[PDB]
Amino acid sequence: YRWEKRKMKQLIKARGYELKGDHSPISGIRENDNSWNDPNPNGYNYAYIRAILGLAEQYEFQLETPYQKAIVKIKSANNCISRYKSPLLFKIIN
RNA sequence: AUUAAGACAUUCGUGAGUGAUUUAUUUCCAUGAAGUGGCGU
Repeated sequence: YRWEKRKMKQLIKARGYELKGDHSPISGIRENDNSWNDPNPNGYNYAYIRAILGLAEQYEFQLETPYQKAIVKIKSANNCISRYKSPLLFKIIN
């Protein structure tokens, strides 16, 4: 799986919107795979990876063109999942 | 003219006197002002 952030950036670049960044979106794990296009045979497998560690409402992408930014809104695609508490609990004792 | 004639079962008289619709009863039980970060790789 590749996180939805990768395809969010790719879709926005597919339109006449250019995003701020010196490095291309990261693909895979290797040290330098900053690529904009999927490998070759077919597109990567994508999923909403960041949901399992806490559901958000908006994704802000902050276009390079100043004083304007792109907002991606997350909705449950049928009103079933409105929130999700993070499943990790941090504890501080002594 | 005949064991007959006359004669209101009537007068007076408060359904009234005493009496608390009162006693007992928790508008209470359950419920996180919470959830999430995003981009600048």
